[PDB]
Amino acid sequence: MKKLQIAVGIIRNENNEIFITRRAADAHMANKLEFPGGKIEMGETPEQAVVRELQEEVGITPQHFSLFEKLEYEFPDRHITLWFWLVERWEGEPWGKEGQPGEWMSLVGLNADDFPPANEPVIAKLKRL
Repeated sequence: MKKLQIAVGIIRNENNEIFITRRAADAHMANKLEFPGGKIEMGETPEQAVVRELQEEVGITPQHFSLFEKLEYEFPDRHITLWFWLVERWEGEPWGKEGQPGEWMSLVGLNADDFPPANEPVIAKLKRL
């Protein structure tokens, strides 16, 4: 029964590829991916937090960005909150997670198919991404 809030940031440039995250060398059946993230307790707002996590993570420069749509979840007795701010383009290796590598996937518009069930509120929008 505690409040948990993370802070992730996805990147997308080159042509239409994102720096997402997938099963490095594990997973059981089918492929599964998710969104980066780390923590949102060092910022005071939904921007000060990531905005500063911009250079305080990987250190890109022309990583223009904006807010797409943050979702909200709730467990049988817990509180799962997360944010979804997609960027547009940068010059350098982007950041996001820490124990997760991540990779530049080039498809067209990620959908809920490759996105494991649990992020329907935002993935639904990324469907036409």
